[PDB]
Amino acid sequence: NLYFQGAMVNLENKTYVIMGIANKRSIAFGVAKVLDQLGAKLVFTYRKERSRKELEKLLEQLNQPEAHLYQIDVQSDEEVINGFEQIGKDVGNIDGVYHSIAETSREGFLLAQDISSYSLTIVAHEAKKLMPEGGSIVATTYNYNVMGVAKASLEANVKYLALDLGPDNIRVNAISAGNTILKEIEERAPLKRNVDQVEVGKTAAYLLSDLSSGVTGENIHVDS
Amino acid sequence: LYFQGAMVNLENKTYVIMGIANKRSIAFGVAKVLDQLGAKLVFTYRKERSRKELEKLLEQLNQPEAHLYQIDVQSDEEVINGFEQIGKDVGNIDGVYHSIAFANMEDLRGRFSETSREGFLLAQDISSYSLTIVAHEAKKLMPEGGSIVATTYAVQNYNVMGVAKASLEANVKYLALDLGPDNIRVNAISAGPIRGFNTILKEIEERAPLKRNVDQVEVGKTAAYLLSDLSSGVTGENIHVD
Amino acid sequence: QGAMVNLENKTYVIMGIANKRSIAFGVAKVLDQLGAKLVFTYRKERSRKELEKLLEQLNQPEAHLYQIDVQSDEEVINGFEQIGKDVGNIDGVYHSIAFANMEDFSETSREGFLLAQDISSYSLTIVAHEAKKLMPEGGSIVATTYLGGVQNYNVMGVAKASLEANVKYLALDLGPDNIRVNAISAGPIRTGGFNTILKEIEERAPLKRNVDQVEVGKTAAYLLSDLSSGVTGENIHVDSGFHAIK
Amino acid sequence: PMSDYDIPTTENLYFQGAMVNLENKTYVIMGIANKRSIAFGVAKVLDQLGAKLVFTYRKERSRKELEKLLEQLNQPEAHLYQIDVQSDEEVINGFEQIGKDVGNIDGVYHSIAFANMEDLRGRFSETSREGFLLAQDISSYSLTIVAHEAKKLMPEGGSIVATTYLGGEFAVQNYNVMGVAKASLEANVKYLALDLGPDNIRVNAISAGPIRTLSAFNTILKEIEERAPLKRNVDQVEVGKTAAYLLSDLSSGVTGENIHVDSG
Repeated sequence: NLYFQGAMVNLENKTYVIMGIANKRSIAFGVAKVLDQLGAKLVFTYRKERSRKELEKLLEQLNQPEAHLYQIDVQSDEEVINGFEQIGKDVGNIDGVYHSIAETSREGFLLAQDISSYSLTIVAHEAKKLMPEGGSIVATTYNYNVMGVAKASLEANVKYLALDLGPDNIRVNAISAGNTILKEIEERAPLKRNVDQVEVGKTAAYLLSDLSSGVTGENIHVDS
Repeated sequence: LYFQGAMVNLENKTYVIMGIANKRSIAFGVAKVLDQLGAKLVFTYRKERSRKELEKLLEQLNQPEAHLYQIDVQSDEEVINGFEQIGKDVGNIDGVYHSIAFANMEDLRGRFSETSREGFLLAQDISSYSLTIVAHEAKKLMPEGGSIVATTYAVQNYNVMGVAKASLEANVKYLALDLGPDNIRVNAISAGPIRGFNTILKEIEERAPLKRNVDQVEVGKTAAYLLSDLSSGVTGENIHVD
Repeated sequence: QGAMVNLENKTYVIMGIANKRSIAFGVAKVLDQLGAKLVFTYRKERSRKELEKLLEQLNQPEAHLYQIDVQSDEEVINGFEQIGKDVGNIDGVYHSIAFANMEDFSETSREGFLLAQDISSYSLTIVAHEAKKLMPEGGSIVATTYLGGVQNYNVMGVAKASLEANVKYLALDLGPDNIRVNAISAGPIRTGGFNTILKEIEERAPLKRNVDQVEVGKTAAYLLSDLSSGVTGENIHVDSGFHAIK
Repeated sequence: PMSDYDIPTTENLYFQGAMVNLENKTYVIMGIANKRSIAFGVAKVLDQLGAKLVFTYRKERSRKELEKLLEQLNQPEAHLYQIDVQSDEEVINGFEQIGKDVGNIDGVYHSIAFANMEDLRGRFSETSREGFLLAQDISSYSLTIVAHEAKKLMPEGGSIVATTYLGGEFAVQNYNVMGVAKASLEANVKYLALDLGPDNIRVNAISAGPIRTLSAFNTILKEIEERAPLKRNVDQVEVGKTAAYLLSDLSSGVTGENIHVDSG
């Protein structure tokens, strides 16, 4: 009865925005390579206009007919609003967004909440508009530590964004990537980052596709 | 590691699927999904009734050779020998989808009181310990490693099954721990919620009331992700679908 | 290991009184009756006068009032320094923000998001850094959140998650200094369709009712006192068990 | 900008309020074996706060011990019942007799036992069905049977506390199965809280000991070897103090909770 083998994931006629690639070693770059091989149409954002020349180079290792590169510093509203606006005109609606997340002072603390947590709120608020039929949003992470408070804040934000956007048929999820010193020592190996990239890419493919339908508000831990 | 996508399916993989009792069984959504992805499937069952329903359900699948094994998970003998025999017939496997038919838990429940010792231990036996002994015997068939997936699925006063479930979820995380050095991932799937006139109008349209929705295919898809190499860096996790 | 357990000869700074219905006022009555010396903070002159009327129902032989806006690094540092000079070392701080002050800038706005982070979570951090200085022999810091019930985006829900994480990291940080940090999650307090969910939580919660300010005060007394000397980094739900129905 | 003025005191309180007072309360205390028992610390504490105390024991050696420890408490009346929780009839009869002797109680304190067995010596995936289910029966079901009988003595409501002490008994290769029995207990606490809430019976747990957590690893061996001095001594009193909070009106509105009592 069945004459052909089915594919678990296939992203042809799907468009995704991939944010926060800096270099060949970025976790998002491995997500790109994976989504590219699944035949997705990819759009890329970058913070500093001083690194557009690098993304262009990276995009060569990719099978992408036309290159869509946008400068968006997400700390700036106008760049996130305008940025996503352009995307809407250039490539139409999208299917999802991959977002790569980057006693102490008040400013130190609120800045980490801005950079590591609210960034997901504003991305989601603007990208919402290019997802009239539903879509999927993935966020990835890789005296006391405000970094730990910032991450806890984001995890919570994934949860509430999920309930919030659930009615719009928009799923929001997160990936957590990464004598316990032995493990930090390992993570230092080129081979190891390489392995991290493909594994997060594979897991993001699951979350960004219909393969993970019915899955929202979740935080999947990707390790080794 | 080299992804090489496009070729992303379960051709050449073999899984043991437990917990099918009929067309509506959630484990049947899993079976259909894996079947369409190219996997070879081995099925377990406790009751004859369930074996005949399986023989019928295989009609709608694309398994050349049918593989049905009677295993009552409450019997060590039947788990050990069942799995031994699976290895003889089919060789090494890639994973197990662990589940208990919804029928088993409702009949062997109206027997004991929610509060009874016997009731409590029986829920713990079938719902949690079954996974431990299943993993221990299936492990013998996954020498290069593999993937095990356990699913999670009427209260009067005391919800004894709620406790069996929590027990199972912890069982999963500790198996994940114990089995990592053997390259065997262990994960769970649960029903998801967290992890006025228009409602009435919605009901009027369905010609029916709206209740607990768990979609068999949505479970099969997540199961396939968890049983596949897609999820290579994922263990001791609990994924909520709904 | 002695007979009496009460708050005699203990001194606590209480934050978060706006009016007679503030959870913090419930805490104050409880602590007062147990014998503690209370120092009160406020920001607005409104809440300064209000505290003056409310102190007249307690048994403080003295009103200790300090103006401390938690949004100001200067006021927190100087305020706690004055307290130190006026009253000496303290045994703890009750930290909360009055529900009244939460007076509804856009839910999804960057400012909105960060103001909640600033008010609900960071205020604990700086309060703890300055109060630490008055607790050289250790002490107890309690942080309370209130389910203040909601268009689409639960921005305060994020802020709460932040506070809770903050409690735990402070408890880890301040532990060697012998200073305990804990949180209280107060259920809804009856204090018309907005809050017809006091009826939902009620009938659904295990204890089949709502809690009140005084019940929160009882748990705060426990956390501030030596009865909980081995307890830090916790989060106690004073909510008729509603938390458990998940 | 501050204020520091006098308020008249003529209408103030004349006495010292007590945070916890247990004078008209009766508690059943389970789990005392010797002077080092966590439950003996709870006893000391509840006694010093005026509670009427009843004690259950399993072994005879513990009965002798209880008679010796009672002379350190201020209980005009001794009341000792043999109750083995592994037995339905013993739990049912025991609380029956307690009811006949002292009438209604205000709560129960239950030390959670963890049985040592053969399965503790091996890997978790090798755990026998019997070993697994024994851990479940002892460490988790125990709380169900006790709540079931004790609630018969709490018509107007009460408070139930279960305590797990993570000490040397956990320094085994197969702490995993104890982990699973513990996880089962935490959930039992919550589902009992749900079940008994409508009866105004609160159910809570305390976790204590030199081991921080069993979550998912012989870091556990080091936590044991590196115990603080007098670790069980401080825990005895600090658990007792927390138990007093949970067993009394001081913790009203609080149910389904697990409070971690760790002085580190």
